[PDB]
Amino acid sequence: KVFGRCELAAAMKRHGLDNYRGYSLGNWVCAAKFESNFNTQATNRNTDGSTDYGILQINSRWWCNDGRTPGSRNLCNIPCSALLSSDITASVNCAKKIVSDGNGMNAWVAWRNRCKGTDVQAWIRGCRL
Repeated sequence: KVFGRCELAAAMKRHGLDNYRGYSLGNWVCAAKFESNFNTQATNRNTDGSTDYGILQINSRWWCNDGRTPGSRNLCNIPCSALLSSDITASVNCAKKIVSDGNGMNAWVAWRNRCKGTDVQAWIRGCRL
């Protein structure tokens, strides 16, 4: 599924991401925009044997198990295919873990390069939440 900006904002809101660990909802929508262009089926296969999965491009070395990645830790305790659903629940639950496992939003390269230092509230401006 390819989400709309406001649709995604509301879904993330329903799942508790606004002000999760101090990160306002627009940070999360911004991160999804530049990680996957809001595509729940996005995959990026890395040359290091890992793969980035789903709307938040969660990586298979640390966070989910795809059975093909060396040094896999599966800290979200989920198969990576759960992150490719049209329902964003598994991705949000894992994203919460990624912040809770001590790193902040700097875990998402697209967030740090394209959202940090910008007006992230624009990503939810005009939306019904």
